[PDB]
Order: sequence, then structure tokens, then C-alpha cells
Amino acid sequence: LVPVYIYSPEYVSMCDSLAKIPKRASMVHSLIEAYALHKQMRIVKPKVASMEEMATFHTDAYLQHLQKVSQEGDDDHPDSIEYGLGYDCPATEGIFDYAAAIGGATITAAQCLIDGMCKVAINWSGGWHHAKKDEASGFCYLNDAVLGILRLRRKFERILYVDLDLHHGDGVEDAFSFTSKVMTVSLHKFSPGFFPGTGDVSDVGLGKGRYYSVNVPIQDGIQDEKYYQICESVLKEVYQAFNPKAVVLQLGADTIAGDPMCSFNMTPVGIGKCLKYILQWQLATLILGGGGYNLANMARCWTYLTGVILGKTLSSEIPDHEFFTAYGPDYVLEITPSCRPDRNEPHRIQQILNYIKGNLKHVVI
Ligand SMILES: CC(/C=C/C(=O)NO)=C\[C@@H](C)C(=O)c1ccc(N(C)C)cc1
Ligand SMILES: [K+]
Ligand SMILES: [K+]
Ligand SMILES: [Zn+2]
Repeated sequence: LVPVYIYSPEYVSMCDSLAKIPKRASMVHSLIEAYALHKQMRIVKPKVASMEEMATFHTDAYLQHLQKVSQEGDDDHPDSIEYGLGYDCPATEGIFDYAAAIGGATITAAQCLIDGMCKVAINWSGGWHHAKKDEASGFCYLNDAVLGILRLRRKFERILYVDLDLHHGDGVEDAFSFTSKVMTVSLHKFSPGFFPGTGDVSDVGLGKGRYYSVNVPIQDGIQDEKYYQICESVLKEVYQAFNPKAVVLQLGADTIAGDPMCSFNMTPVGIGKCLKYILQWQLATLILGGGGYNLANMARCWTYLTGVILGKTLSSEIPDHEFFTAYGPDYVLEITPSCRPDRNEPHRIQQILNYIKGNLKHVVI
């Protein structure tokens, strides 16, 4: 009925403690609260993930290792080499607790979807799609997206994962690569030297999971209109061929114009239209956050997207709240595209969509 919003003051504090950008969860929640959107959702206190719950995807050796180097901040452990710790993913003190809360918040939201508590569950602090079963990658130590999907596997036999982050959700695609129960769809920037380096259109999975992985390689400077047409064409084809019963959606904000990544040229409006097309499926939807390195932009994006889920049209003027001064110099909710060219050739885009049409033919047949 009413969208579940995963939040507790203790959870946000935990998320700000070891965040990449300081006060990541604070700003996003403070702005949502400022628009009084929390009063129209069902606020649910997240439960910290147990060792067994994480073990549904991650190996035991890896989990024990995190717990050991997290209590003292041992960034010099001789077993860290095996698990990808920790140059890109530092072995900072209390990192396992940080991952436990966020991992447990996605599972909690998934549990609300199972028990029929709602049709939509939101966790903006979640959605780290890079982590592997026994390896940390790209700031991700625990793949909370996979943990969420595995929780939904208790009720749903057809789960669709849609990744709209700037980067390819490799950790999630790799997790369900050998299965047809979960189809992963990832729209991302794909160029040599760009992280994580995988996710070409020819990457369709392995074994019995072949053709159940879908990748859309996109180039720099793409804007709302062209992006949506790509997203609509893929999701329409996938919905018919896969027939999902539940949806997990990762909405990273590193695609938005004004992000330090400086790749895609998106505004929250474009992603909003993508979210609308998925919401009208009337399926149990698990909304996750993701990447983003422009704090105020992330807040503007995810706050607007929360308004989309609720159907509310938000005021263009940023209301006075705790972090109001961070929204200079215009102090508005809208985000304007930068003056950069679109390097996506209309023929290559159509050529990719045709591959996907060809690959999904195998699924439906
Ligand atoms: C891991 C990642 C994003 C993942 C993501 O967004 N997953 O969703 C990006 C890495 C490769 C990167 O490009 C980078 C660039 C600059 C930088 N500093 C200037 C500190 C730190 C990292
Ligand atoms: K993506
Ligand atoms: K798959
Ligand atoms: Zn990203």
C-alpha cells in the first residue's frame, strides 16, 4: 500500500561514519524530511545483518576476515591480499559494522516486500553492486544488492535486477551469472580503462544463466531523452521475455550532470521517467541508492525520486533545513545538463538494442 522507507537515526549516523563523502546519509534524509516526504511513507527501523544472513552470498573465510581487520583497523593483514583488501577498499576500523548495517537494511526492506507490508521499499544508503563473494571491490565490502535479492528468493521465482548506476554492476551480474531465476540488467558507461571494465553487450551470462544477463554499454554525454528511450526499449523487451514477479532497482546518482565522474549528462527527471516505467508494472519493488560523488546532487536526485514514487510534485525551491547552505548558488531542486556533447551514435544504440532483442529471443523460447 504505502511505500516503506528504511530509516533510523542510528542507521544514518552509522552510514555517515565511514562514508566516502562525509554526511552522505544525513543530507539525503534531511532533505527528504524537509519536503515532509517521511510523513507519507512507512518508516521502518533497519535490523543489522547477522553473520548467517551475509553468508547466504559471501564465503565464511571472507566474512571472518573482515570482522578481524575491522575491530582494530588492521590494514596490514597478510590475508587481505586474497580478498581485495585494501587499497581501493581500505580496511578501516569499524568497516564490518558499517557494512552490516547497510547490508541489513536492504534485507530488512526485502523482508517487508515478502510479508506484503508494501509494494515499494526504499533504502538509499544501500546498493553497493561491486562486491564479490570473497572479494571487496570499488568501495564495496558487502554486496547488499545480492543479499536483498536472495531474501526475495524466498517468495519470488522471477526477480529482475535493474542497474542504472554509471558503473556496471559486475558483482551482482557475476553472483547470478549461472542462474535464470534472476535476470540482471545493467545500463552503464563502457570504455577502455573505465571501472570496472566489464559489461559489454556480448556478456550474457554463463551456463544455464546464459542470455539471462543483459548489458547496455553507453557512451559519454547521454541525456534524459535518449537514455529513457534506451531504457524503455530494453525494459519492455525484458518484461515480456522474462516476466518478472519482483524488481530490484539500483539508482546511482553518478550519472547526473555535475558529478565529478563527468561522464553521463543526466538529470533526475530522466531517471524519474525510467522509475515510472518500472513502477507501473505493479510489482514488489526494492529501491536502492548507489554511487554518487556530488553530495547535494545526490540529495536533489534521490529526494525528487522519492517524490516520483509518491507521485508528489515537489517545490522547485530548496526548503530551509540543516544543510541548506550546501545547495549554492541557485538553491533549487532542478539540475541542468552541462554543455557537453552526446557521443552516443544513434546507429550503435540501435545495434545494441537489436543484440538484446536477439538474446532475449532465447529466453522467451
Ligand atoms: C570505485 C569507483 C566507483 C564505483 C562506483 O561508483 N560504484 O557504484 C571509482 C574509482 C575507480 C574511480 O574512478 C575514482 C576516481 C577518483 C577517486 N578519487 C579522486 C579519490 C577515487 C576513485
Ligand atoms: K549500471
Ligand atoms: K542471470
Ligand atoms: Zn557508480
